[PDB]
Amino acid sequence: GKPQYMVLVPSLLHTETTEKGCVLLSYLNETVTVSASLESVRGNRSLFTDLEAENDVLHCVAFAVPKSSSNEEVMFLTVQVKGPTQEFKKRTTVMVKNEDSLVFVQTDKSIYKPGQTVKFRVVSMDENFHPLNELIPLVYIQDPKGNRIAQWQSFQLEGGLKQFSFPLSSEPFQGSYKVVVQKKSGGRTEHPFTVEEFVLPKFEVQVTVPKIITILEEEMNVSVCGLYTYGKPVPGHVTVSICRKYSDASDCHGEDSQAFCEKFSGQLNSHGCFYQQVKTKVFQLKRKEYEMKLHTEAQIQEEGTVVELTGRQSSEITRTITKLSFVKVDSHFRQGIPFFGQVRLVDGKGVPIPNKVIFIRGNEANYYSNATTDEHGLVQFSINTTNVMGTSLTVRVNYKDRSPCYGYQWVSEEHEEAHHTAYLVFSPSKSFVHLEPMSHELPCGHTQTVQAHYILNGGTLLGLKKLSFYYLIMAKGGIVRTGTHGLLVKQEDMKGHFSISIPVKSDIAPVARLLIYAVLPTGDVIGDSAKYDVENCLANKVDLSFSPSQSLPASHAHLRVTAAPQSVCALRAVDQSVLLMKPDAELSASSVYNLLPEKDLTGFPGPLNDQDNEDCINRHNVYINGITYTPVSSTNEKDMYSFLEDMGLKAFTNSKIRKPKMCKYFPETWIWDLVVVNSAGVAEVGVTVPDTITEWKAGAFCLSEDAGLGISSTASLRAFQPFFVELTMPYSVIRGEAFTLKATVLNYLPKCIRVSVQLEASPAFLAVPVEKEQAPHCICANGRQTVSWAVTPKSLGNVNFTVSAEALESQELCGTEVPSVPEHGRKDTVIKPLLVEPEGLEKETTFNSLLCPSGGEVSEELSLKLPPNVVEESARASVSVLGDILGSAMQNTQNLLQMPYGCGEQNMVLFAPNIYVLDYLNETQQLTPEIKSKAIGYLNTGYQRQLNYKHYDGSYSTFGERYGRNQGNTWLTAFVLKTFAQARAYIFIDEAHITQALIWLSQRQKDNGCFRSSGSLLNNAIKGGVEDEVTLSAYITIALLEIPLTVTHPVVRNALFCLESAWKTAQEGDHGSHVYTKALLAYAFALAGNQDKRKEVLKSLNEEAVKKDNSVHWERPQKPKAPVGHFYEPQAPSAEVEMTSYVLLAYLTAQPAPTSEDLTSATNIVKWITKQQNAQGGFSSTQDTVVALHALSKYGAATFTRTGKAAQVTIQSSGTFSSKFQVDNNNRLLLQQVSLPELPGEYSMKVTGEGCVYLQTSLKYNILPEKEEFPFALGVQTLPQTCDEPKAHTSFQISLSVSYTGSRSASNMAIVDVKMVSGFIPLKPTVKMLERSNHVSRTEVSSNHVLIYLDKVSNQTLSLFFTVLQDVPVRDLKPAIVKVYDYYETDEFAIAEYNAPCS
Repeated sequence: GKPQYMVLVPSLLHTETTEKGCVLLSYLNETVTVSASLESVRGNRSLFTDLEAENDVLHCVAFAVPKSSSNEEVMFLTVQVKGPTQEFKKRTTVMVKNEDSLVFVQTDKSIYKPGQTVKFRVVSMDENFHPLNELIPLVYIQDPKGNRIAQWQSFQLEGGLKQFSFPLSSEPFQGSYKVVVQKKSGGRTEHPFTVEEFVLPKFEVQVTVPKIITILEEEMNVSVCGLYTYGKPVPGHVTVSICRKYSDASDCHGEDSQAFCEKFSGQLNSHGCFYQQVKTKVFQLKRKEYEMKLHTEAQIQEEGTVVELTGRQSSEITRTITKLSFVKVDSHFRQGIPFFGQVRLVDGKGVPIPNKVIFIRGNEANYYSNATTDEHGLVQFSINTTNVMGTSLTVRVNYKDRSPCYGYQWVSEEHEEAHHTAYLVFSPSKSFVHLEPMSHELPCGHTQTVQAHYILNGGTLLGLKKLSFYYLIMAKGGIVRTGTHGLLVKQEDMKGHFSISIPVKSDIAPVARLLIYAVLPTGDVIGDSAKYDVENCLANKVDLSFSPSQSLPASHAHLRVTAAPQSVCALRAVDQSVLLMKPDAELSASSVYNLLPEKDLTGFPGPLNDQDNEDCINRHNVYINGITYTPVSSTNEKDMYSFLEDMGLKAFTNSKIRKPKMCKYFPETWIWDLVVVNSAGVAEVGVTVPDTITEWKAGAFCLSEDAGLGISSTASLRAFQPFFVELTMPYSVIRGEAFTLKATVLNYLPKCIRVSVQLEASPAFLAVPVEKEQAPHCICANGRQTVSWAVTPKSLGNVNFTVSAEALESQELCGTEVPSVPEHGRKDTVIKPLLVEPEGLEKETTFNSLLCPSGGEVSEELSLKLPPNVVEESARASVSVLGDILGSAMQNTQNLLQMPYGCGEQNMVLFAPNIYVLDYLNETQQLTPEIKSKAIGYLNTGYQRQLNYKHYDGSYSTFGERYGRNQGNTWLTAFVLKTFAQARAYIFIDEAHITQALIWLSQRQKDNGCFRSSGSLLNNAIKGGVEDEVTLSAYITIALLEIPLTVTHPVVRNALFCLESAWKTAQEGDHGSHVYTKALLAYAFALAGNQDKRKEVLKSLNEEAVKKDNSVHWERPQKPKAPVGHFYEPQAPSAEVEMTSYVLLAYLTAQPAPTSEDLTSATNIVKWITKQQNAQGGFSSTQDTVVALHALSKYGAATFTRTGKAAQVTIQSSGTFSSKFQVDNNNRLLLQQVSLPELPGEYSMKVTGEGCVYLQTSLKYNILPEKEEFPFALGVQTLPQTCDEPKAHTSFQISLSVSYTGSRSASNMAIVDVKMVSGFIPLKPTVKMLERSNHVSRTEVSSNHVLIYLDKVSNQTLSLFFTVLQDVPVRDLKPAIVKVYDYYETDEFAIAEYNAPCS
């Protein structure tokens, strides 16, 4: 044997990965050494790899290349085989690249409810699937518009796992969200996931159909079952339509536009609902047909006759039938060793046809046999190989070209025969080794040997007594296992058995590309390469377990989880509905192998390895010297170099080895935890959700530091209740009216039982059953029993009615079997709250008063007047004690008030006070991290739904691009930017918004004209004069100055000119009449440090104020006096709370320090603003409330007192019962509220101690006057005026004609508050009809309250209409009320009444 080296290196060298390799010396008798130098292109980074050699045996080697700066480097590789006999070297190019960590993701479901929160696990690991601890630089969530909702800074996921809570908002816009995680090495990974309010379908079709159909067939089996919510179909009469479509159906746009077809109808009664056998003789066609369609019209009779016309287009023609497919054909045939062809016969639908005799096209060597199919439609066969160049293979099943009219299309009516042509391997020594491939996927763990066939043909002349033979397995881009096996031959050896065994483990990639080879003393090397598929197995075999079939209320459910010792598991508990929605993301189990980039090495991927052209020995292309001129032109062979190339790695050979020739339902997510295996497993208690009807599918994966990844199974933990029933009660109800309670129990157990129902009476209501008997009724398996009560409420407020139901034990009645004890759950008790509203609308008044004992005693007397229209027992006098001034608003920021926050401004009052209160807590350093976390959550919610108001230009209008308004309003942009100023310090409000909104409203500027407005100013009433270009300019300056920004910035530099010039001109212009402008100017001067003009503004504002009980109160210039005869009503003014709050805040904002005189004036302003502040934290005027609450926040910032520990509150009624309270430092923020039921003013509280105490006093009472004075007009009617038709009881149109009388009151944006008569859910689509009509933008409805967002009033009357639906027959006596009022000042209200049309 002449000297010859051989070394294999995987041409996917990864930076951090230790590149395992192999070396070998073949027939050199002198001991030498080898060196592998890795020189770098465009520079010099040489990684030498020098090591020993063995004359006949190989050995493994591993090395790790340095972290290359370049992303993907195509760097030269040279191996220096140092030998005293001869020196051997070879240069080549290999491709190295930085190996980014594998980061798969979660968020269990890709589709959400609006009001839910995201759970968001992220996991990282390297090529080996054990997790790695890396600092991830960037993770963020993206909306359809590309805006960044949230963001997390550089974190380190310990153990390869770290969760991320993230909430959503009430109405997030729904195109599509996506999760993008950016790795530390550039490339980012994505995960789509959407949110939407899906559908509430009352019943759906579930039909099985032949999704594809034979060209020559008669019958189709079609079953039609309509399941409504759970699988108790209770269906009616269906009329199913099978409409076929011919070729170019409806394309002939003349005399016809339809496709001929036929329809059916049928009855449905039980689980076996409707089984429609479908004849097919007049069906689509045997010629000129494209694709039929399947549409079903399910309809029920005993209930609502709504028809669900469903389109299930799962229907495709299959003109080609009985297709033959190659499932295992040996792609490269060998002359001497037969290759084993294995074909598959199968019907066009997909089922194999057993026992079918086929005919094999042996295109060469004439293999013509009448083989037959197996039970699986399988045929196996071999062909003897003594041939020349190449053999072709084909099947024979039909031979036919039938009667069909046109042969223009490809062969369709017959079976498209399967063709294949194998190519001959380049055998330089007339010899080779063949390896038998495998078709079925290789099982892990269980070892499986593969047979090898060899031939020598006398090539191994020198080789004797030892035929060393080697195998190499390539997976995941690298060599995994090496090994050898011997042969004992001194002959020329033909076909034989050379079985080798490979232990299949999880370490192998999903693809298992396996090569074998044998070195010959002649210098050549023979071998083979085979591919395998491996079932996805992971190094961890996890277990998930429960106590299944548990009761629905049974909280206790132990989750035993066993995995690799001391690993970290990611529990994922969710219902089956989510799995039904969509196949999970790789199931988190299956295609995690697919996640690995470049999983299979097809061979030198990338054009950069175009170095194989080295010799081009085909320069002697002259024809072979012979009698016949036969030139060698093409060699469609596969050399051993080509085989090793197809393996995908560089091969280095001393001798010739290359060929010389060249040139749906409800999600309700569940348990989401991170448990740790206690070296043997872990049990986990899991509280089952009181949502019985769904099946819970549990899956989880675990990861250990040394062990790989894991997956167990998909456990289920189904819960079923035999006596479960759903109550049917109105959401709201009238105290005067009474209703008919209805309750039906649903049996879900096969046991034939008899449940007994019983109601639990309370002193708040009386209940009388509609039936006289009280015995349990005969309700057998899968039956429902309807029971009812005549219920009249007595006490107002919230009442949580409860009803218990259970089957009485050991009672022998109707059922032949009476198993009254099915399971642990027998007593079925459910609770549903009920709202009892008294007669008439509630008037809300506030009598809060700030009293400071200041080391002494203070007292106050409460007076309560009841107007004669007050209904009986409507008064609810609640008094709360708050140490802090802004306490109530601290507790209930979200439900701050009525006004459910539809447009931009109200969303911003939902948003900003959270910022201001949190800043106040940060200043006072009692941050109390749990309330801070609550503030974070609600504030991050509030940042969402502002994007609903962002259009492309960057302006946040009241409605934005939504509903087709390409309008930009500068005021709201300024407000939202002012809020986002301090918002960014907490929740990372994306810089893109503050930069783009700053680019806008700044390009919109004229030199001395300072930010001219395009959108209309709101509530012109607050500003009696025109006052344009002054109010809004002054406001926008302070808004964009609140963000960190000084006079040096160009916009304010050009702006302050306008403010000073405007103040100088107004100094000589109109005498006063611009107090709002002056207050804005006062605050602007306070911000800019222009005290030398600020104090001059303040001195004028002092006289322009109105003083009352040592509490200075600025007053509205036009002096509106709408209220008459009511001292309660003066809590409305919306303009008097700005100029006062603005001058307060300007007083407070002293750049050096708030001076003592400033605090003295602040006390006098705070007294009035607190006495004007509505309870429940309301302070009716809304954006007005934002500004005033920020003013109070800045007041409390400078008016802090940590020494106010001792304080005693002794509130005493003038009658019998008194109450006591204490507010120290830690209770300064804790709300202390009690109920004080007494209609008259019989209350007098005494406060002692140290410091200041805020006493909040409010009460609500119900009245209903008529024919009063209203600046609006409320013309509500019904359809009909009086109902006579029975169908008019359920649904009826309601007229909403609203007009506006006094345009000088300048009320612009107003809403109508529409309440239902105790039993009506309004039709959402009939109200959704409104928005296309002008002056009606958004019409959300919630909890019997229909709200219409009237954009702007008019002298003309605007009529609105919609339709409601009756659910509970609640008709004794109540004329329900409807309200209308303006957003930005609440004193204009035109309460009138519309009665139920049938009562």
